[PDB]
Amino acid sequence: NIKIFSGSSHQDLSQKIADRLGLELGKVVTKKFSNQETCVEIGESVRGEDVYIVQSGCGEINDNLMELLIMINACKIASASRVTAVIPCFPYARQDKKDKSRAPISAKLVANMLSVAGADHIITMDLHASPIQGFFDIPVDNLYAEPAVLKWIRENISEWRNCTIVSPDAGGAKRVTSIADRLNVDFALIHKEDRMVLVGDVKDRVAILVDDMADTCGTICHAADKLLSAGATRVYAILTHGIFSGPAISRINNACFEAVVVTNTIPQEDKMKHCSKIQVIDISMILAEAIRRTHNGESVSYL
Amino acid sequence: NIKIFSGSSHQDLSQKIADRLGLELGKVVTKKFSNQETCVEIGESVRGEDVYIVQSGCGEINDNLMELLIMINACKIASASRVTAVIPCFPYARQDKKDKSRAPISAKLVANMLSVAGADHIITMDLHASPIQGFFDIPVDNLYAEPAVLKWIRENISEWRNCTIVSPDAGGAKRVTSIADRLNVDFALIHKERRMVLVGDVKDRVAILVDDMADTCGTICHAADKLLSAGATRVYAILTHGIFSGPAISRINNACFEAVVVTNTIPQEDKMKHCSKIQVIDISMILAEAIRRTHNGESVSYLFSHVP
Amino acid sequence: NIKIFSGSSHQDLSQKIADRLGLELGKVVTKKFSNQETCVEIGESVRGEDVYIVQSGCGEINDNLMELLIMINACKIASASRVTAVIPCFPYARQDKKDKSRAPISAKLVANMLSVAGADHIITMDLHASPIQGFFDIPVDNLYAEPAVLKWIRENISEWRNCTIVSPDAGGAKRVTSIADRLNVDFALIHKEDRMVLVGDVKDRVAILVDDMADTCGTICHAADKLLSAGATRVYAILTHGIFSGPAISRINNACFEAVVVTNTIPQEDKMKHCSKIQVIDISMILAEAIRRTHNGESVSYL
Amino acid sequence: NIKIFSGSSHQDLSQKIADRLGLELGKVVTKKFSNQETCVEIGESVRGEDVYIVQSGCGEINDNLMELLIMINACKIASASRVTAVIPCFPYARQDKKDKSRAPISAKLVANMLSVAGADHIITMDLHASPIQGFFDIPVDNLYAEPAVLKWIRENISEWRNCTIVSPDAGGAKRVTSIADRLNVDFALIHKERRMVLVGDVKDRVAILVDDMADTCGTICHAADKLLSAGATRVYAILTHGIFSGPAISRINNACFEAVVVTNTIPQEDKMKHCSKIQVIDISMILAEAIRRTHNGESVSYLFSHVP
Amino acid sequence: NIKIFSGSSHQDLSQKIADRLGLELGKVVTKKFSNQETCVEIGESVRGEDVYIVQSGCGEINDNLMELLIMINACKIASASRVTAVIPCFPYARQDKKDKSRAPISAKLVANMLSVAGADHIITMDLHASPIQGFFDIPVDNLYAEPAVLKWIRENISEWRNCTIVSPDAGGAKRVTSIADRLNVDFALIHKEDRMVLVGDVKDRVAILVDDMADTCGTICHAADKLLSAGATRVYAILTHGIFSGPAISRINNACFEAVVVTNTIPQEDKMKHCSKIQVIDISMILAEAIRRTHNGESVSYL
Amino acid sequence: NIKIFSGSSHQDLSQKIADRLGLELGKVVTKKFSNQETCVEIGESVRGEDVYIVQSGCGEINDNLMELLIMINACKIASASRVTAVIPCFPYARQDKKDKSRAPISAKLVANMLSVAGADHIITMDLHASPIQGFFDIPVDNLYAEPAVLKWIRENISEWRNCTIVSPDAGGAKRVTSIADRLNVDFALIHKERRMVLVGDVKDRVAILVDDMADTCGTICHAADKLLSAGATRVYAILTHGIFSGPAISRINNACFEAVVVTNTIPQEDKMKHCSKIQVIDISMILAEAIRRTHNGESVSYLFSHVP
Repeated sequence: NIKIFSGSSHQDLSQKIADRLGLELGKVVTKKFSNQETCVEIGESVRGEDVYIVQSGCGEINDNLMELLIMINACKIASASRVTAVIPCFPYARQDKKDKSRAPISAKLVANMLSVAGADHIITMDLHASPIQGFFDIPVDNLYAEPAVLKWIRENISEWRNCTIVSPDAGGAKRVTSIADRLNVDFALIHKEDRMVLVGDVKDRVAILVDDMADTCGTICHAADKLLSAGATRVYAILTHGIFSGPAISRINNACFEAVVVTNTIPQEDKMKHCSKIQVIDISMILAEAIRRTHNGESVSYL
Repeated sequence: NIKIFSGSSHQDLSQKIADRLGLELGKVVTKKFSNQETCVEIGESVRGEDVYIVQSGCGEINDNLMELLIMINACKIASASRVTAVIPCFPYARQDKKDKSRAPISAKLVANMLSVAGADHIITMDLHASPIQGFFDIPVDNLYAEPAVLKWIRENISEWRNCTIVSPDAGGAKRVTSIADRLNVDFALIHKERRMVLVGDVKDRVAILVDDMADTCGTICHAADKLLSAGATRVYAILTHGIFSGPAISRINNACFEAVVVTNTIPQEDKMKHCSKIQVIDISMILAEAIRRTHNGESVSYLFSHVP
Repeated sequence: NIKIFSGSSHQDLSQKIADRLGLELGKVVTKKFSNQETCVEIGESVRGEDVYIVQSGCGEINDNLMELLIMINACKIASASRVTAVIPCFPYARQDKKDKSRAPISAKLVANMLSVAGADHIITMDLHASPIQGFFDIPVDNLYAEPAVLKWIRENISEWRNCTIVSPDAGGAKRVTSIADRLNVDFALIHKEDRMVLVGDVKDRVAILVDDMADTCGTICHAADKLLSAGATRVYAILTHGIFSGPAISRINNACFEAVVVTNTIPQEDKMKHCSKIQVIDISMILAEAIRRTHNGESVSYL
Repeated sequence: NIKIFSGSSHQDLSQKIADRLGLELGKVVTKKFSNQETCVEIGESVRGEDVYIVQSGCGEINDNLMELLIMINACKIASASRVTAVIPCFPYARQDKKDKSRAPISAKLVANMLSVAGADHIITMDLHASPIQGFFDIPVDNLYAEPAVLKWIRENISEWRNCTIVSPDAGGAKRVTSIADRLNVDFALIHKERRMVLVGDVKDRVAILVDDMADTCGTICHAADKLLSAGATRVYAILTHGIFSGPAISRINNACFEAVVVTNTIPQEDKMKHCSKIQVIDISMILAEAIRRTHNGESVSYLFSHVP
Repeated sequence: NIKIFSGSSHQDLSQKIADRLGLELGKVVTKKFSNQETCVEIGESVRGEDVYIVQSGCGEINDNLMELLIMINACKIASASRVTAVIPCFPYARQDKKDKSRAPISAKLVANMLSVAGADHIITMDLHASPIQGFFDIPVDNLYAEPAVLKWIRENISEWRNCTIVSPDAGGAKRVTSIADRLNVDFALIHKEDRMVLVGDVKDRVAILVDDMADTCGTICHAADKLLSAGATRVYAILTHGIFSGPAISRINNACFEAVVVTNTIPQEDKMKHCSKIQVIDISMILAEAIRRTHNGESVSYL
Repeated sequence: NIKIFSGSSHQDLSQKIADRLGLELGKVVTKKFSNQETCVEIGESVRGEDVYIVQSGCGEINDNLMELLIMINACKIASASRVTAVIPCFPYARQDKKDKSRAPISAKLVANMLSVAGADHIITMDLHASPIQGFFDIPVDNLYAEPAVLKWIRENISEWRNCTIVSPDAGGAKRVTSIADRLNVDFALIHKERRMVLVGDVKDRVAILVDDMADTCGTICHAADKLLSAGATRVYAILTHGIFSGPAISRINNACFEAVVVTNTIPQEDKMKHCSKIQVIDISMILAEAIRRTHNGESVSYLFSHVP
């Protein structure tokens, strides 16, 4: 009854999920015309089946979006019983408000686009902001990296019991306080004035920069510099969604971090090779467990 | 062309907005069925008219929301050209994410209800979480009370050049930082773990608590003690939406605030008889300016930093 | 597979339904913030389940509506397989037309609101007017009190075989003729001119005022006075939905009725104590039987 | 700005309405594919124009409805500003509730079909059941023929001050009572059990049967006998929509009516050649006034008691 | 679980389908009021059932459309689990574009109408043009007469291996080339200038006019005349959907055709009697097989 | 009232259209997040304005489509009166039917995406398959490049009175026949079986290949050889949309075309540096005329046979 397809050139998260549920990825012919046009063909019957599509991540976010949507549509009009988008890293997630601008709410657009394409259900992990669940009318099961992040800090940072979790921006206070509370450590927060400012006890104690995602690393790199000026013993970088394009990769190595943790929502294989301090948290079991429980009607709230 | 209406019998902000535009409020025949059903009649044509309905700060949120929905419908099926719901204090705004609970996202529900009732446009002020514009498909104008607040601090607080803007929770950091920056001053941040912890310098500085709303004032009072504990000279509380239900008035009067400042999105006339500390920023002109501009197609974003 | 929640402070109709199907009401935490805001939390997994919500009836119709809608939404975005609103007394049912006014069609609003909230199906009893089924695009199963009303008249009114069923208004002719036809008795009808008018043989015969609902009782009380002036032996009052607020309760006792029948669509417990002539028809078996048959795909048309 | 069109070839009411507004009917190229498919062409731009399409009383309801739907679509995808379907006699109106049967609510279906075809507005007259405005989300103007009827009774019936307004069924009580009250006279009510039973005094009074429509006239003729049986001096029948299909003309001519009065929502030109009793109230001005007002944004509710 | 209703006076295709699946057509009371108004009543419970409606074809296309839609709606609001429209001959299919006119896209209207009425799925055969699948948001399973047409040409036309398949219009090139390719024969095409023009080798070889549908036959009759002037040995006429109204019937007999093949998407029984050269391809097994496989979640792509 | 915007940085057709209407392009602040996310800002009010957004021929179709969608949304939630997406070359148009495959109908998907993003209207040119207007519910204006093509043939080809209009495939017959008829000349038809087969006379005639687009030019080059094989004097290729990706420029330069003619729906400035054969029909005036007319409510269908 259950069927899993991968949505890209990228099949390393998708294949990991299918193995854990004892399945083979669905047979799909995906091609790109010389004029950049995406061609997708479901090479099997998905009729009456419970279909799951895991998004790709070749670095290009529009191509990945379009193939995601094309696949959901291809499956819907082929009488799939239910289509879920399994999108650990929600595209355009930053654009969830106008921000004192004539700016799009692109997160709401993408939700409208996922809905109109045919999606009946969304599985995602650690949304930038949580109200993006409210952009959909369909059920959204948003998973948390929180348990997986906490487990790493406890098992890798030795001097954690008296460390400090730090937000790289103003709009990250909620997330770092929560991480701090569970570990009974202190928290701090950075705000770029541009001169950077720090608020919270960081002197002679392990500092861990936890954030949802870093693109150019420009913010998180200067965040490490500041923390070291403020006298933190050592510094870390936890980034659930690791986009890491352009100057980021090199910026991290010239940076002082003892370790830079990520989750394989975006494949670090080619970049782990160009940076040794990086470590990946496997989020496939969490995604596989959330697919089985969704298909069986079992509680995902435990996860 | 323009036509303003009010909800229930709490017609003060509506009248204030109506006054500033040189208009009368439109006639509504509205009593409640002893059954608790609301009956509305629109006592005049709205055919091809640019209608504005102002949500009433009476005090029963489900009654108010229902009446606002009923009036939006009445005008839409009476062939109004456009119905704009002017909702200074957006109901159920605090319920905008499931929050690792199995809860409804009530903000989205109210957004869907407003939409199907026939609403074409939204005018609102300082959404608890701004991302609520994303809960609609029709355009939303989210007005900032920030400018009006900054103007109040500059003239009512002498030590404003050296004060500290404080967030009572961790979800108000993006709000306190931007205010501190426009005044070019320090910011602080209180986080209640469940004890309050403060991060940022407030020693020998006036501290100004900034929030979107105050409801039982439990948090804002324990934050006043905390700030004065940490070396704050004096504590101000500034709220956009002042609900002050339950023990809040008892919370405010015994609290060590110099002053508690609220806009008149929720009426404060009675609450100032029982509480001297409460001062009111008049927002009616910002709302009036927003309606005028929406009608003439002129820039509403001009209000986002500039008090009319 | 089947799950039943109650929608209010009111759990006397809801618990009766759950007992009859051998169930416990679902665990739900409902709270009202000091600023009258409703907070609802489904304290269990409703995923893959066939969910039924029975509306509350603490006298307040907006609060009951909002919690009804909040619960349907809470269940829908928590991947409930199907949500039904079990609303014996359809809110705002009177407002099903403009009536030569710039008035809302609030019954259509409420239907739009129930739909947009997530409802897939509606169970209701004796709608004010029947076209309210046509306000929805989802299936509506409207049950009839008619069999339960007829059974009472036969088993309680001794001199029924030659009685007269009377409509308190002009727009009730259809309902009273039907009740009269099934019992092979005569019918009559009242119309307020305000001076009241009567049409139909009522002299020296049992009179039974049958209506869908009475709020202030103002109409139905003066209807009893008129019938007694026109010389009816004794007078009754059948009101499926008993709202009975404000002056109504006292108006009924100073009224001449031998009995005032209702159905427990709205709880009379506290008011039966303040009026002895009242009798309640239990509509729980009809609602419970209509839930089981809806869940099993069995015919409800028999009911 | 205004642009009126007609359906099929039954272009009399359309022309009458067009005449009263000083307009020509818009060019439509419309023949039927021998296959029974309808082909419509709009022989002119409607771009940014306020379009009105009048449903034709030709006589084949599914053909008429389809053509009305096709024309609404053509205008909408030709960038009309607004398309209003003017449907004097609303099709499938008698199917508005399931009725303890497993039947479709056809009224709602026609309402959904009109809506998705692209209709922005509805102008109609005396809906069999009024609650059909509730079957739409777009605004509906339900016109009353009542005023025109009352004016007809006052001048054509001398005994009107002492007559009795009769409902032929039990679903027409809310219609006969309101008419009786405006004339300040008695009302009666016939109920066919399945025999007719009459309640209310009609002795030595002119009796006036009032209905929304007449179709085979079975009911209205057995009601005429019944009334004269009960002591009625003479019987009139007044209908808003006069369909008169099947044996109705044979029913009318042998029936003891003094006169059978119908509006021209359904054409009566041929039916008066074969039946002398039939008199026509012209409704074209009420419809013309309704279109004019809808265009200028003036009060249409003025027509609800006042004949233009 | 499966239920089949016929949508008209016409029950010869519908009954053939039900027999092949071992079923009886659903009990339905359909009536037409003296004012041409359609009355339909589902004389049984369709609750929780997988419902299929096969359209009628009494020659009238609006009456058939309205009863089709009325039945889909009647079933949807009676809690049918799934409603499919089985419409071998898609109504208004010609009107799929404006054609340099202010013309309706009536095919899109009808799709909107089928959707809004309640349909969840469409089964159809050899659409005029294929993008009509794209007019729906629901799944559309469009079947092909191609295999059934090819089988007839091979088994009835003796000299086929060197014949020529001819399009009666310009917008039929795609269809005839495909038929020609599968049989390894040549193709030709006619275009009315009105003087007719021919392009493609037709001399002294069997000619077969293949088209989707002919109404007045005006085009296809003159197409036969031209082909005979151009010197084709014998001429045929393959028309999947045989509408054949007005002058068509007589035009075919005065025409020179050796045979005129059709499919019983539109009943030829009364007209086969008025023309002997006509032969019908039975499309009931294809429709019955497509219903069973849709209901069981099996592949229809094989068909 | 009118306001034109462009996509990405390919602002040539937008400027050309803007020039012909005596307007500047509206300010857009648009860089791409190194993450490949597009960020758009509308650097001016669009409140109550008739907005037009021109899809950019930059070359990355999913980026272009996304940016077009993002800009449509930005304008809609900034209370524009109307947003019209001007899409000369409609993306994913070749995917309009499943084609006995289990494929998406991408045309409909793009149509749904444009619709929910907030589009009120579509202006496009020569849809690969025209039936794409049927994929929308909002009005679509499908412009013909046909007139501009016919004008090009009449003046650039001397032998046009005796030429042959050729379809490179079998899906272009309804396009080549109508063109041949307006010039009153012969038509031909190439069908690649998978070898090309030609039907129709081309002996000692100039042959003109007519298509909706050219992409790798595989087909159009093998059709040129085929035509010259069959006795064609010389071969022209005329395309509305000239994409020329992959080996097309190598395909064109070695091919026996006299000339390859394209409209400027997709920019050709660079492609003419590398290929002399390529000539450009300017379509900007047809698009400018179409926008002007859409704004003033004047007939756009006038463009369907007549070059402005």
